[PDB]
Amino acid sequence: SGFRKMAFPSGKVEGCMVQVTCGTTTLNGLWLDDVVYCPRHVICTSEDMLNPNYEDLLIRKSNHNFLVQAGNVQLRVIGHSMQNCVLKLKVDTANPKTPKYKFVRIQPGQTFSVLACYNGSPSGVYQCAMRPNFTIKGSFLNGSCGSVGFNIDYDCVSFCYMHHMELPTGVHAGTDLEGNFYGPFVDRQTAQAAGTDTTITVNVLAWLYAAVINGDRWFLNRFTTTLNDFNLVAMKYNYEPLTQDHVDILGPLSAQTGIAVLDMCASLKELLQNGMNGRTILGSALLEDEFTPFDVVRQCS
Amino acid sequence: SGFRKMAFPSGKVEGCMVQVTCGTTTLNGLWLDDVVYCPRHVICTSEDMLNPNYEDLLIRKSNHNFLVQAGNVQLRVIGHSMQNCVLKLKVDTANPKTPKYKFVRIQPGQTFSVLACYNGSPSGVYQCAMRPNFTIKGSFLNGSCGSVGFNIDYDCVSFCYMHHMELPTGVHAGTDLEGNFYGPFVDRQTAQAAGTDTTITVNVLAWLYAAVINGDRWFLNRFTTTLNDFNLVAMKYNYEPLTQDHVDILGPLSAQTGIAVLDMCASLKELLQNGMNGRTILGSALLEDEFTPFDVVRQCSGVTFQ
Ligand SMILES: CC(=O)CCn1nc(Br)c(Br)n1
Ligand SMILES: [Cl-]
Ligand code: NA
Repeated sequence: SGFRKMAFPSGKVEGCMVQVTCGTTTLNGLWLDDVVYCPRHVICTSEDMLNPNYEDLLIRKSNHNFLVQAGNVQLRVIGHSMQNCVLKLKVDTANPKTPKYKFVRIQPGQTFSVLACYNGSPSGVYQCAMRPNFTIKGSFLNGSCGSVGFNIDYDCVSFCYMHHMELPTGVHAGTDLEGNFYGPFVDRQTAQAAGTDTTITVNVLAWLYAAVINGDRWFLNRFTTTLNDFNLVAMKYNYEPLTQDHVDILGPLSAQTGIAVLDMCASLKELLQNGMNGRTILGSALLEDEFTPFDVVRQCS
Repeated sequence: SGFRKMAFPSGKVEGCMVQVTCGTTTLNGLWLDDVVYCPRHVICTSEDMLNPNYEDLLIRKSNHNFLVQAGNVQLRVIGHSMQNCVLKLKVDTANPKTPKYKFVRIQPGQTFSVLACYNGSPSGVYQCAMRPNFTIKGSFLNGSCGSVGFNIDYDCVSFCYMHHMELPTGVHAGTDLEGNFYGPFVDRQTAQAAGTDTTITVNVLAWLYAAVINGDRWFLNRFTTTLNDFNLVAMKYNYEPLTQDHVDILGPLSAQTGIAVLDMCASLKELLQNGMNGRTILGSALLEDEFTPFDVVRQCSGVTFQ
């Protein structure tokens, strides 16, 4: 029993973190096989921030302009290329600690673990979710660029996020490991702003199912709802639309608990209307939206 | 910017987790140098657990009754003995992945990372506090016994917790790595209950400082207070007493933010007496008490553990 925001064990990623230095700029790189991946803005100078021409900046660099340090050891860079917003440095050593891995681009609502790193050394691990507005609510200080987000399903590490920047509201933006940004953001210091964020409805419902599995029923009610009436209500609270995909995804949790998905939607509608009236659900006084249906089944059962 | 509940990187501990089987019971062990540590209740049938005589039960086991697997390699157990509530299995090979480590016993209010494991395989990591009532609010399913809690200082892993049991309220009880229980619990299937818990005041204050550092300031006010006045309020709200050592420990955060501790206590007093009035602090509608002052400084300073 219990229910915690749980990260994946970080060891397989720890063995891949390196330091990348270019000029006066140092950030983190991810070393897999004989390639080190890092944000391409490592090659920017203080004059390049607003409108960098990365192709022009990169053609001026030699392999030996990139200093890559793995623990106490310099790696030799023997080649470089840019893919979208990530730099791929070929090095003359395959990482002996390379796990089974893949690169996966995730959708809003998906969760993943973040290994926060500074100067190529891991600092901490925490759990995040891709918000509907394509930002993440992380904990990142200067020097954290190049820290990565990942899942570990069955000893295979799926890398899904690399950290590039902090937006003025204090939330964070980055790319997949093919260097494509999540959301409308760009690696320039021109004014950009996240969209208004919304609550991840399918995740709140999953977490309510978690509460029932762990023995709490106080928030249920005798009512049901149509899917369309639910969405009409929930969007007035800045909740994401719930789709038939989401209803299908919640099938397993509905079968385990005996509570139909649209009945749980009626409970959520009432909670939005009433608040919690001094009670808690799984130890929270707010509705939690950073647990996916998959997360709940893996942690509970 | 940002503030998250954050665990230490778990890699150094993952390389120490093994699977320990005795009879029909499989659980987790911690493999350090040439010894595997695990809960002594691994040797009990469900009959035994009602009223175990552990010395008696262990007499009948040979080394070969202890099946230990490190990944896909079996380890050869060559000796066995108990220390308090932990079983120590001497094996024929030192763990080549043994980190620099120490066994430490933590105080209530202190935090640590838990590496939750099943069948010797790490499955998740999360951050816990030792509660005033000596339980932890963990997340554990059957098979998680022997999972461990730890902190990292430099390159040194300080092991402080080994999981033994779940209490009826769904919270968790365990030992230090020398087998001494945290709290008034015994490793036996008998009636046991968590005592009434209290809130860790110094940690709430730490978290309010974290909030201010992150720009969440609506709860600040013009007032200050005294230790004696505040502690009367804390007692009334089932908060732990604030001592002078607590105030000293928060000294750095007081100097950095410009909010004296008793200045911040006046904020906390008003929050206790009046609630949050529909507002949140660092995204929470509850007052969070599982970040220590050290946690807040570290996360707001980027300390690392390569
Ligand atoms: C010093 C910083 O703020 C980080 C460097 N950086 N360059 C770009 Br272009 C971006 Br986005 N971030
Ligand atoms: Cl996805
Ligand atoms: Na004040």
